[PDB]
Amino acid sequence: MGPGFDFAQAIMKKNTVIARTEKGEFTMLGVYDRVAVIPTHASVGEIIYINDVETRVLDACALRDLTDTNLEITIVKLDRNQKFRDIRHFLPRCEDDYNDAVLSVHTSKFPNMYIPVGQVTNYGFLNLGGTPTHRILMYNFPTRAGQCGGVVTTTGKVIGIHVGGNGAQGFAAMLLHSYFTD
Ligand SMILES: O=S(=O)(NC1CCCC1)C1CCOCC1
Repeated sequence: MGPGFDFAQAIMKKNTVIARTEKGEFTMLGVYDRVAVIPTHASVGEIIYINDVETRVLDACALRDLTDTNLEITIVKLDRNQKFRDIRHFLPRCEDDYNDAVLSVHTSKFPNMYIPVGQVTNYGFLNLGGTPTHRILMYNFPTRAGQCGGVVTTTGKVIGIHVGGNGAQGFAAMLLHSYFTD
């Protein structure tokens, strides 16, 4: 409907796949080459389904900060025959607050879904499902089951992936450029 939705659509149409693990279907963001991200609670194994194709996992790393605290981001390298468009230049360098963000989801349950969530707070610490978690962004939208892995964007930036909610607020794990240096 507007330039926020335009940026979000451009990321969904070229940089997302549907990932299936034993713990469900997730929106998965492809970042560059065969490297993608997914919430750590997806419990990625040796094999994953990518758009319903059996795919070997070449590497999977559940990220933690240098306090050895959960970040809820798993970086996956896929044995896929095609590279992602490189979107690393759209990743923020620093922890920050944002205005006017969109949460975008693409699954069998929620195809072509876009939610204007508004203001995003650098929330920081969250007890996420019992797990102490750092680098959490918060938005005041009643997000539901099925939105985990959803991409959070502003006009110009890919800033996080949806990882949970409390019924009134939704929470995303930050994406930072430093996670994807090579
Ligand atoms: O400076 S950024 O936040 N991150 C870049 C990562 C590689 C070089 C800088 C950039 C994000 C997109 O909007 C314009 C600013």
